[PDB]
Amino acid sequence: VLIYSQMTRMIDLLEEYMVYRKHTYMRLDGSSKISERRDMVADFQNRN
DNA sequence: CCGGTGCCGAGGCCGCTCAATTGGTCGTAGACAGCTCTAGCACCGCTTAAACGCACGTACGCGCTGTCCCCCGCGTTTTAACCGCCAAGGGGATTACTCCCTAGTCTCCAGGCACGTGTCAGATATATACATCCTGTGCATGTACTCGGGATATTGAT
Repeated sequence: VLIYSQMTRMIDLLEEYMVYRKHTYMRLDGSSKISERRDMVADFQNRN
């Protein structure tokens, strides 16, 4: 599943919840650097 | 004719999205702690010898203390050149970029002068007798301050 949101505040609350429950949490927002983006995007193919 | 109302244009709100800043971690290497004599050496203990520092009177001037008179300060007035503010033209110091080059590193080399010791001798402290140059005192007089009156500037207003 790919969850899409808009508000960073919302995203943060969602993060808090995804840390409360253990479903893993991988994000790539606009505040993330381009290198971190590229990294996560390489991971999300060829990683499960 | 004027007025309601749609259409368009602008102002206001909110929010990311992205690019620039600054404290935290890794890491390695030359330099602050710290014996180790040593080493000879200043510092301390232990003596006296001489003189300067200190205190007591005591003589003797140089600071505080009281009285008249004008000269400088206080206080007012008007007015004017200057201070302070504002505004516009333009030059030049600023900022950023590429290119050149000599500072910086370190390496190697080596001969000149800092630096210490050893030797010895003459320049300098020191004591005493000699004596004369400088210093306090006293006193004549003249260069210079002061007052008064006539030159030559030296500013301001027509």
